[PDB]
Amino acid sequence: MFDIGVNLTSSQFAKDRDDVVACAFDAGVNGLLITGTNLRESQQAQKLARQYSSCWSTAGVHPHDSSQWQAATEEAIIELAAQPEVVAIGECGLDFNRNFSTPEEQERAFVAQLRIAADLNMPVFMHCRDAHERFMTLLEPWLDKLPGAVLHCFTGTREEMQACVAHGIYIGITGWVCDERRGLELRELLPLIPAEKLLIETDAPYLLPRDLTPKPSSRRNEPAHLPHILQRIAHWRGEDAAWLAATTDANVKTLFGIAF
Ligand SMILES: [Zn+2]
Repeated sequence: MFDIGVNLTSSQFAKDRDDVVACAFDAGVNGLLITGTNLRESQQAQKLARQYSSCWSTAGVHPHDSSQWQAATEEAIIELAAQPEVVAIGECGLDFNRNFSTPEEQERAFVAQLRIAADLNMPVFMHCRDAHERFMTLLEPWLDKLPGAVLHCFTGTREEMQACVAHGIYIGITGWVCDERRGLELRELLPLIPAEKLLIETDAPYLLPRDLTPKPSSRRNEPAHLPHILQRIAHWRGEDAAWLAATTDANVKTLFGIAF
C-alpha cells in the first residue's frame, strides 16, 4: 500500500503533519512519495522525507514553473538527486492548457530533466495536460535510456492510455475515479490498464474520494484514505484488494528501487 503522490509540503498540512503521517501508517500505508514541483519545494520535500520514516521524494521543476529553469537550477537538482531520499526526477512534463510558462520554456526544462534522469539512471515522475502528441514526441526517444517513467494523476482517454502503456509507461490513478460526476470515464477503462503498470495515489490534500462512507466530505484528503481508494479500484477491476496491494507495491519496488 504505497502512495506515489503525496503533496506533503502543502500548507494544508502545516498544523498536523506528524499526525497525517502517523495516521497513514496506522491505516496500513507502507510508504509515501512526496512530490517536489520546483527547486524550493523539492528541497522541502527531501527534508520532510528525511524527517519521517518510510518517506521518499522527487526533485524537479513542473511545467508551470519551468520559466525559472536556469543552469544553476540544473546543478541544484543533480545535487539533490544524490540524496538517498530522492528517488525520482520530477514532477516534470508539459501543460499546454494553463501555459503559465511558454511552450518553449516548458520544452527546455522537460528535456533538461529527461537528460538528468538518463545520466543518473533514475525514473521520471511526469505531468501531461493537453500536450500528449508533443509530450510523446519528446519522451519517446529517452525511454530506452531511463529505468522507467510514470505519468501520475492520469485522467486522459483510452487511446492516450494505450499509447502510454505500449511504451512501458506506468499509470497513476487517484480517488478521482470515486467521483460519479467526473470519474466515470476513467473508471470505465480501469480494466484496460495492465496490472504491472498500475500505481495508486491520493494526490492529498486534493481529490478526497466522494464515495467515502465515513462521510468527512468537503475536507482535506490525506494518505490514510489510500486503502479505500485501492479497495474501490480493485472492485472495478474484478481483483482482490490484498492482491492488488501486493502487485502495485511490487511495481513501486520495480520502478523506484526501494525497500518499504
Ligand atoms: Zn498524482
